[PDB]
Amino acid sequence: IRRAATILAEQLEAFVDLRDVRQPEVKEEKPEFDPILLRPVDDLELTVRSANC
DNA sequence: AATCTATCACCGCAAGGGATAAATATCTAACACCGTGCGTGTTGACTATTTTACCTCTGGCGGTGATAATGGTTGCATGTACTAAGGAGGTTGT
Repeated sequence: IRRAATILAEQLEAFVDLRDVRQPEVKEEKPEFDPILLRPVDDLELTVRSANC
């Protein structure tokens, strides 16, 4: 039975021990000079399976 | 807006669960080779791409028939409830 009653048993920690959970936003909107960043992987001199994935 | 005692309880702080990431081992996939066969190339003969010419399709549309035929079709607007208007004409009045 326990998993079949868990959305009623594990609904109790819900009211105490009161630390919680969440995710962010992290990027910027792109792009300008100097062209040190304005380059594809072509500029790196690296292998082919890397260049596929 | 500071103070705290005295709530109902979170912290006070022991235990232990899952997790994930390391190492291993398996999987697959990316590739480089090879071989196939197709769409790599010019040339050449074919036959029917197009044009024009000719001989002779399809379909443009104009034209109108005569033994005689010589009183026709057409069905349901609507049945109710109102009442405002015009139409009638005789006459007893203006």
